[PDB]
Parts: sequence; structure tokens; C-alpha cells
Amino acid sequence: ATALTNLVAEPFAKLEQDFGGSIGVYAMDTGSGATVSYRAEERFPLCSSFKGFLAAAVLARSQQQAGLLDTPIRYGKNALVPWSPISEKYLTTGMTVAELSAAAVQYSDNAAANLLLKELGGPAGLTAFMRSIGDTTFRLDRWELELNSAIPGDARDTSSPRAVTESLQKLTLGSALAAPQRQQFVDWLKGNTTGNHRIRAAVPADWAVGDKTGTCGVYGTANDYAVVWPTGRAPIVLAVYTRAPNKDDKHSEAVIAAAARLALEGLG
Ligand SMILES: *C(=O)N1C[C@H](NOS(=O)(=O)O)CC[C@H]1C#N
Repeated sequence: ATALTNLVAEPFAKLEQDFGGSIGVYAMDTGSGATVSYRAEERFPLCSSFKGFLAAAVLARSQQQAGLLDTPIRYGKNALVPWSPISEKYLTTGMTVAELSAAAVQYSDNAAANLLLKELGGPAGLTAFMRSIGDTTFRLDRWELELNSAIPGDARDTSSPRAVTESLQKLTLGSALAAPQRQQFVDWLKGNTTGNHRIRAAVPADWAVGDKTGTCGVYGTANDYAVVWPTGRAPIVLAVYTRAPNKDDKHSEAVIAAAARLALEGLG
């Protein structure tokens, strides 16, 4: 007999009703193949969470372009947009592609993301990379900060929790990238500074976590995806996305952490 997905799903329904919006979850146990799924194929805005996949796309390019990560990008003052706390420090020198990638992943630096998008051929270039690994759901259409608008019913700049989780697994644990690039992606995710109150909050402190967050700032729209390495066990890959119908509906980190906990506890 197969899983009773109604019983798996029930607690997510209760959680999203108090939240006043929709919660989307996909979790994959790479040990057993067990999954947890709730609204996992619905679209949610990516917000800043696209930046993890952007760094993966840069790493893929570096396999064809030797030394790409070492390349200085010497940007002007009009690169600087709000929530660019790392790139704003280095206007007088520029930053390397590697530094920009780390900043985009770990501080969610907006200018760094825009500069890296320009290097990859814009939002279309990132989307094309995702298509190359079999992700047909992901789409990035716009740049920072317009991509954060999160308008209900807008398909631009969205993916699904399932697609995010599947692509994350391919890139961090599968061999979609060469081993050095794969480990670099993992290390950038592990050094994230913005995720302590989201999936990380549901995970025992002695287990390694790599994640990337997103917070659109409107429409109760925020998210996190992660790889979790339980000690002596196969890793877990998961994504938690939220949205809500009114522009002034609050996002909630606690709701993301709670959904992450329900997903993690429900596996296998
Ligand atoms: C991305 O969604 N961002 C970047 C900045 N940080 O938030 S995050 O949750 O760490 O990604 C502020 C919110 C928004 C923008 N712009």
C-alpha cells in the first residue's frame, strides 16, 4: 500500500489557515526516496531564492570558461540598489565573480545578483541553465528589484517547491556539476547568513545545513530551500514557499520553520 497523503498533508492545511495564505512544501529523503508533498507543484514567487540557482549557473559556466570565478567585475555606482550590503563596500575596487556569488547566496546581495545575471545573459540565461538540467518549471523573467513584486496570478519569476527541491538535489548531491563546482555550491549554501530562523530553526544544531532564503516584502511571500545532512545518514533536500492574497498580508519566518519541521518529521 502507498502513503495516505491526506494524513501527511493535514497539518500543513491547519498551518496555512492560521497564516492566512498558501504554503507549498516538498521534501526528499535521499536515503529511502521518501517524500513529503503539499501544494508542491503550485507556483510561488522565487523572490531572492533564485540567487542560489544563479550561483550554480555561474559554476556551470566556469566549467567551460577557465578562471571565470577569478574574473573581476568593476562596477559603477548605478549597480548599487537597496539590499546590496556587500557590493556597496567594494565600489572603489570591484569584486570577483566568486565574491559576488558568495554575496548573492549568503547575504542575498541584490546588486551582486544583477551583475551576475548580466554575466549569464540576463534572467533568460539563468532560465536556460535551469532548462539544461531538466527543470521545466523555473522561470526568471525580471531583475532586482522588480522580480519581488509577487503579484497574485503573475507567473513571472516563479517556480514550484518540487522543482526547486529536484533542481537543488541535482546540483548539490547529484553530478549535474563537476565535483569541485558541486562542493563550492554546497559551501556557499552552508555559509548562508540569512536563514537562521527558517529551515535551520527546525534542524538539530549538530547537523549541517545549506540554504537560500527569499523574502519578497509583500503578499505574505517568503521562502527557504535547503540541504540537510543528518549525521551518518543520507541527506534531505527540501523547499518551503509561502504566499498570500493581500499585499499587506505578513510573511512569517515561524510559519516556514514550522512547515519545515512538519516536513522533516514526516519523512519515511
Ligand atoms: C530577496 O528576496 N530579498 C533580498 C533582501 N534579503 O532577504 S532574504 O530573505 O535574505 O533573501 C531583502 C528582501 C528582498 C529584496 N529585495
